[PDB]
Amino acid sequence: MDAVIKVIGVGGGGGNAVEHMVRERIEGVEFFAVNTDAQALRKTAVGQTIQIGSGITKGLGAGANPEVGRNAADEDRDALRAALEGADMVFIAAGMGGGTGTGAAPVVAEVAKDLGILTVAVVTKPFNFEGKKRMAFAEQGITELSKHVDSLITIPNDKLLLGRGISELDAFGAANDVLKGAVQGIAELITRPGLMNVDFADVRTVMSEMGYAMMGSGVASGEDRAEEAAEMAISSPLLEDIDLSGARGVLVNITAGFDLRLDEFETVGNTIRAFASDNATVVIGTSLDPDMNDELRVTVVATGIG
Ligand SMILES: Nc1nc2c(ncn2[C@@H]2O[C@H](COP(=O)(O)OP(=O)(O)OP(=O)(O)O)[C@@H](O)[C@H]2O)c(=O)[nH]1
Repeated sequence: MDAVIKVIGVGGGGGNAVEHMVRERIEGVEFFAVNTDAQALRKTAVGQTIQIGSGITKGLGAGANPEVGRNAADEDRDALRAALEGADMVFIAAGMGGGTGTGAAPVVAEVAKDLGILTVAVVTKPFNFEGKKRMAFAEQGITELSKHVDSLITIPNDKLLLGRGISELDAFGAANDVLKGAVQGIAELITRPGLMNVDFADVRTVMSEMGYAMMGSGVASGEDRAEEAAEMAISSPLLEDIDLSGARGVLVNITAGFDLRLDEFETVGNTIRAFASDNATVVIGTSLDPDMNDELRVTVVATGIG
């Protein structure tokens, strides 16, 4: 009777983000890597892999065009459907701007949508330094992805992060952490509830067919940890341009250890409701992380923003 939650990394960037999720852990989800790149699929620690297309490139540099990723996913739509069938929720992670993520992520999303599965995408846009062509590919793919998902969180790499000692691996680590934070913050309300369990219908109510979304998070310890974590999440760099009262939905995850108090649940809810609209749907849940002592995290997902 447990929830079935699948997290799909599409292409190299998305596969890299999901590999980070595997290393850092998200409780109770199943991880998949979808890629045209057969070598990436051999190397990945992600437990389930799905090859799309033949895995043989028919032209030098051809794999950078989103049409190749789209055509590859379309050729293997049966394998995508068979992997997704039976899920209660699917997350799609991609770095937009390449050929595979950009082109194949909207195909994966539509397969999930057509199966009736609540589908949330968490994707990045390329750094400005990657050039206008990749940015144009990324934005065109986000237009297409937005037609096939219930909620879309778009993280511009330019907003997150460059200087000495910061490698390319380090630069994408920041994006990986945000993508993980969004997937973890939503999924773990279902897979590892604390004293106030959210009901999945409430997750569906604030995420199904909602459109654009954005996440912020905060963490605090001490006597006032609950209000402080919530205030930090609302003031997070990703929510700075977003008024929470313009969000048709708000989903909130309070994560902490065994001591999470009902009065802390009430405090967080009071804080979030102070910022949210009365003409919206608000959902506050908790997750239990037995390894957390003192610390309390609040993750806020504003949905239906525009
Ligand atoms: N999080 C993360 N993002 C990456 C990584 N590498 C590249 N990106 C970003 O994701 C975008 C797409 O890059 P890739 O994923 O490698 O391209 P892809 O979708 O596999 O498609 P192709 O390589 O063209 O076949 C890039 O333009 C970068 O902005 C990575 O290792 N981790």
